[PDB]
Amino acid sequence: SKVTTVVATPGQGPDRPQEVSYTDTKVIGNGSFGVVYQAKLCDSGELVAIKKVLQDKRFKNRELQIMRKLDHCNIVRLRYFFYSSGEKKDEVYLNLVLDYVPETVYRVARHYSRAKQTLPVIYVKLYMYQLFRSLAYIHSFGICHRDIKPQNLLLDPDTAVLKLCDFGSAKQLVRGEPNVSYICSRYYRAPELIFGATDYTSSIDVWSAGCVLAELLLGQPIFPGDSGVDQLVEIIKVLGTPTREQIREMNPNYTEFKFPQIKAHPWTKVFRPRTPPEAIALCSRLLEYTPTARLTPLEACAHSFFDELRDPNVKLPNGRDTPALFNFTTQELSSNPPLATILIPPHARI
Amino acid sequence: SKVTTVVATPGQGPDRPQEVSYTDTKVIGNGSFGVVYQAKLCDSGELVAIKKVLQDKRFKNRELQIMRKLDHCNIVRLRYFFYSSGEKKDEVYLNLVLDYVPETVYRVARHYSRAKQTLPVIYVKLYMYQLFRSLAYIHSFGICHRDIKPQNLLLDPDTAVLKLCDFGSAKQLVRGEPNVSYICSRYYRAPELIFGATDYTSSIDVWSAGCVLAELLLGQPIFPGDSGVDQLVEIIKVLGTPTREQIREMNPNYTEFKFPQIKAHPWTKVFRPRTPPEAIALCSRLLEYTPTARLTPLEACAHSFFDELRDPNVKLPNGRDTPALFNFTTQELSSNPPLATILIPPHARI
Ligand SMILES: COCCCNC(=O)c1nc(-c2ccc(S(=O)(=O)N3CCN(C)CC3)cc2)cnc1N
Ligand SMILES: COCCCNC(=O)c1nc(-c2ccc(S(=O)(=O)N3CCN(C)CC3)cc2)cnc1N
Repeated sequence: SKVTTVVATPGQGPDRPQEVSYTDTKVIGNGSFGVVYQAKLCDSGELVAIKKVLQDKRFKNRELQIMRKLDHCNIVRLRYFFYSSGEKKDEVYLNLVLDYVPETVYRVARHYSRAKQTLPVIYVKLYMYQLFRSLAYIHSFGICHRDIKPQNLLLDPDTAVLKLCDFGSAKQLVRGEPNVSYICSRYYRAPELIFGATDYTSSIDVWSAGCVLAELLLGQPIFPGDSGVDQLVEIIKVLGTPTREQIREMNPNYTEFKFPQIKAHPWTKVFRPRTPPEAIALCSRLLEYTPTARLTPLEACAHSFFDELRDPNVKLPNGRDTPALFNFTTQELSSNPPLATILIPPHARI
Repeated sequence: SKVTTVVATPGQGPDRPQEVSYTDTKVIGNGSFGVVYQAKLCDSGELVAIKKVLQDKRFKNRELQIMRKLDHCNIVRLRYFFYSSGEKKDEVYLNLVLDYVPETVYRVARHYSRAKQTLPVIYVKLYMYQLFRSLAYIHSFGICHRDIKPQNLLLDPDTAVLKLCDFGSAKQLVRGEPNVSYICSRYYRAPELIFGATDYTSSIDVWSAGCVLAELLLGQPIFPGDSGVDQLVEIIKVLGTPTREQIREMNPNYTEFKFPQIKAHPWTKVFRPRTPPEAIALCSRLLEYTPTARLTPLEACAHSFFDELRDPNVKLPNGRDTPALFNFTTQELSSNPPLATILIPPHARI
């Protein structure tokens, strides 16, 4: 087959380029970003994904700058990066060589939906916990993903490992600095975003994660609608009408606009009867109008819902051991170091 | 089988309630604020749609107040309205008895898309002209639809009559007064809305109409995306990067955030080679960054693209005559009375 050799800089460590050779190049994605390819490294045989984006000469790429700073088991690793000329002549392309993760939460949730089944609760705990770990990590550097949704949550079906991807919308949120409100995908957008707030915090990712949890429990999105107004009606139907105080906490320019007075629906009636109460309690605490009232990713990791993961006897349906879940760093725990008493169970240290 | 008799007030004219009897009640829609039913009038056999929404004593219904003021051949008519109940007591329901129009532009566009075909250009002219006439009409009263999309454009396949529906998002836009930016459905939202502008005009409906025209020509939406950012990238890919002046016209709180410098793409390369040049020129003039640079609905009606409709020999593929197209009122022409020289062809008014 066709072998491509490049002089690629490693993602982490010293800026010491290396000759990287790859083959079996197939397109696996095409979006607003650019093209995502799958390729096989000639040396190891290891599979990788290559994200190709057109680079302006104007400034450095924000996604690369973010990717270069990250190293977490629940985040797709930037292995290398290199420049090329691909489709258009006289223009540069930045190529991000990333870890290849075979499946998405989106496709898996879709399989179960189609078969009129729900994803077993063990997987809901494994996938959600791992998402909150990745969130605790990026948030500790002040970085907000801004596009949390099932399509951006990659899975290894054999190892039950989840890895966060797509750092195209990611930004370091600095207090007092304004940010675009038009980020985030329909169904997963926090009410502050729907209200066009430019002063939002990293708690927008928490709302999105909460929407993902409720969807895995229901078998469909919790807040659907093709307009902000329809989405808001669906939110109000569950959470009840937001107070004048709750509106101020999201966007204070929408306080004088009247809303339909709907009663605060009991969260227990939202989900099927078999739904564990700790799962319902977790949604309740993540899907809050007041951005500050939402659990943090690290607090979410420590929630009762994830206790089965901390059991020393927990195993995968395939018999294998659970992936890494307790290897927390000082950085990862920085928001609340005492939480490590809950997070790291006695059997963990080895 | 079941016959329902009500004392309904007629939509237009004197407040003279009448006994209205209807049967064969089936649900035809379930949306944001309630249910849409189809029913047969016992005393004509004529089909109607009944929109059932929960009413608050706090305020009069905005949709009802808008509906009562309207009478146009290209707008679904409010025949009657009455009050009743449907849920667990104390709750009052407003019922809007409307004209029943059998098909939607959405379903029809979908048929052609599935058959790998495009809707014949004669229908693109007939449907788009009629939409602009309905827009010229509502806009003449200062009323903005705010949710223009294929699902809200009803059709009679035999008569080629298009009728605008859904006045749930409709509002009278008063200059200086702020309005919610979270109205309008994904794909059809004007860039000012994506940028969270609360100072938008009725030209948002023109952008939406332009998106509908381009979609009927392409066989798919012109600006897709699940996020505002993705939609904006698709807009920039066609229109080129908006200038700081153009950004100011939309939302002057986003003039500081820098955009990807993409060249102004030629509109001719957007559509298939067969596409009429006047259709391309029309999209170009409707899909403009600067809200004031967009054609008005009445100016759009008078565009070269619609000339075939003004031909005295024009007929339907089924042999029938074209529906009413030239019966303009003083109200309808009020924005620019001289346009009637183009709009009313010599053969009309002989
Ligand atoms: C997925 O979202 C794209 C955003 C950036 N992509 C990634 O970070 C990334 N994506 C993938 C990835 C791309 C496509 C899929 S998929 O749609 O499930 N898919 C299964 C395998 N097929 C052969 C191709 C089709 C599954 C994973 C793999 N490694 C990555 N490193
Ligand atoms: C659909 O628009 C939503 C806004 C409220 N609806 C209306 O005002 C309204 N809708 C309809 C209408 C509703 C649904 C359809 S449909 O989905 O194409 N449909 C075709 C006939 N089927 C038997 C049922 C299914 C076709 C027309 C008719 N008259 C109306 N007056």
